[PDB]
Formats: sequence, C-alpha cells, structure tokens
Amino acid sequence: AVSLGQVVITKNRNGLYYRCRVIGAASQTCYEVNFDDGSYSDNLYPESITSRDCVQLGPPSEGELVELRWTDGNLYKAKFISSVTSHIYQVEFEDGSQLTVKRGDIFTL
Amino acid sequence: AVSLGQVVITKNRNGLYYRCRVIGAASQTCYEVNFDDGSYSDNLYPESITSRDCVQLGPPSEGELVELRWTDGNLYKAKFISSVTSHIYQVEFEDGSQLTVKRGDIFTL
Repeated sequence: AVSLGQVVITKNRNGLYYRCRVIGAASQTCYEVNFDDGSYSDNLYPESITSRDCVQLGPPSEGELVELRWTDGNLYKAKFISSVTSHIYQVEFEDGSQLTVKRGDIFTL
Repeated sequence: AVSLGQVVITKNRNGLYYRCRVIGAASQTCYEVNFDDGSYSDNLYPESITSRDCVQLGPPSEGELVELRWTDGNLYKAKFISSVTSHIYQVEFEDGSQLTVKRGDIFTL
C-alpha cells in the first residue's frame, strides 16, 4: 500500500537512513525459465514467450515446456518455472537526491 | 490513494470504460509553454526543453524563451509559462493494451 507523495524511510546513496518522498512506482512481472544448457533466466519479460500469449492469458503451467525469444533475437525452448511480480519505487530525499528502491528496502509508518 | 496492482476503471482509446490494472505511477513535472501562434501546452516534460538541460538546473525562468522538441519531432521556440507536479498513472487493460492516465480520469472502487 505504498503511494505517491508518501514519506518513507530508506537507505541513502551513502547507505544511511533518511526520510524521503515516493515520486515514482512501477510493477514488473518476470518469468523464471530453465534452459536445456543447464542455465536459467529470471528476468524474462512475459511478452518473450512465443508459444503462449501470456500478456493476455497469463503465465504458463508450472513445468510447462515453452518457446521464447531470447536476448539473442532468436527462439529457444525452455521449462517455465515461476512467475514473480515486483514493486519498485522512486524516492526523493530532502537532498534533492533520488534513488530507485525495491519495495523490500522501504520502511513505512 | 492509488496503488500498484489496484483495479480501477478508465477510458480506453475506444472512449469506452473498462477495468484496468495500475502498473505504474509517477509524480511528474509538467511545463506550460506558449507558442507563437497563440497556442499552449501543459503536459510538456522537462527533458523536451532543448535550449536548457532542465533535468538538472530545474525549470527555466518564467516567461523565458526556450527551444523545445514537440510531438512531431521538430524543434520550436516557445515561452515557458509555469511548472506543475501531476500524478500520472500507467494502466493495463485485459487487452494487454496500456494507457498513461491523469489521476483525475480514474474511477476507483
């Protein structure tokens, strides 16, 4: 429930705790996929799945075999593992300083 | 009091009303500029100003002549009028389509 203009406390650019204001917010949904190489990715944007229109239908079955477009520009096969949505925020200290801070790093009243 | 993930209603580009999800939010600085033909704009972002790096030094002096980049991609002279902060939100319909919306255009539950 963190909102625009809300005053929170988070770590500085110096690594110290100060009150700052929330001036931005974003929701990012990322997929975890397992390649055959034994490798994986966890910052796969949903639109990159080409064997299923996840933007509309939502994420595949856990363990589902999928095809995706990779940072390659090319298409590969993989196993969909998990889906995770994260909240990220932009804060502004009394500094004038700004930083991009993860929801988990923010203390609120 | 609008939050990431919250389901709201707004007009899509069809001009009709649909449920959408808030996936973004920003506290956005908007410049008002006055064109020579007598027209205005009030949703001009600070980076659009070409005759000064407003992202760092802040807004130009009031009434100041500025060169800006417009929605057609070309550069024009304009008269900086005032500066304003507005809450804007990024929403996503079940389409998968998205829209950038002012807080005032949003109906909430």
